[PDB]
Amino acid sequence: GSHMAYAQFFSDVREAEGQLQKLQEALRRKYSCDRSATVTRLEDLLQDAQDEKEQLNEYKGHLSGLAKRAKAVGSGNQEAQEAVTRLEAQHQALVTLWHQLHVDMKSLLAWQSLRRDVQLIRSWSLATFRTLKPEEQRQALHSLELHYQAFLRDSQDAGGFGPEDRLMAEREYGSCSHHYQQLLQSLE
Repeated sequence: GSHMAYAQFFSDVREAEGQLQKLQEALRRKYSCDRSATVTRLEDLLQDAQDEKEQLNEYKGHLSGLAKRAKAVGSGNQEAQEAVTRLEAQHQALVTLWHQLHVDMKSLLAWQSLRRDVQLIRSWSLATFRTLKPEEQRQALHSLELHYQAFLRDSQDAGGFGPEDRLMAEREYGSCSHHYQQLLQSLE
């Protein structure tokens, strides 16, 4: 009887369907962040979130195994593949969610770090500026240029961040680059 094998195939699917639903709750729980998230936390959570993408990448190779089984059930294989299809769609949805939370965190990281760079340079005094070595000056600038570009990049798809927020970044960025230039012109 191919009925028991057929029914088992659906028990296995119903299992995979529920594991992915449980994984959806895990991500939203851990990786739902706001603008108060510290830098080191966002950096850790981002690292922590890779263990769950390792998971999502595994499912891909399992559903490919289920698709192989779906065809081989014989009696009622049409409705079976229809179930694997419904899984690959559930999986894709979950991959989509991951990337959204990943980018949402990557943007907050880039954002909070951009403020730090601004803080540093706008606090600089002409007196203070003579003290720093040229390598140290350029690198402080290298950070600003880097995280501004990162915020411009990672904030496109992210939530909470729109075109308005990227302007304020350009203003804060332009405000630094001008302050920095004043200090150089001041040296000599």
